Amino acid sequence: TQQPGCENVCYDKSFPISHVRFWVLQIIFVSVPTLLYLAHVFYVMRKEEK
Amino acid sequence: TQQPGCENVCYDKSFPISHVRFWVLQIIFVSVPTLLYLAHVFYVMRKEEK
Repeated sequence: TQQPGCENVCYDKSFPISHVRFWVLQIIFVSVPTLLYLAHVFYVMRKEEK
Repeated sequence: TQQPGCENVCYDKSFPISHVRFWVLQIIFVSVPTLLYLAHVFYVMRKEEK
């Protein structure tokens, strides 16, 4: 279209969220429980040590 | 504006009627009564002749 301002609004309507950023959000959310468990068991071991 | 289709619609809103065409309409409308009178008196003279 020759309408200025149509590209990105159509792009934005096409792509609410970019796939790479969405997958980054997915992997970071999946990784969080593992990091929580690792830190928690590490603190448990340190407290058990004393 | 970068909006395509804005020129002529703004031009059209600006110029409902072009001045040259409007004056042509004015002068032709003014001239019509004179031509009517000339033809009418000419026909009157021709009928009077016979």
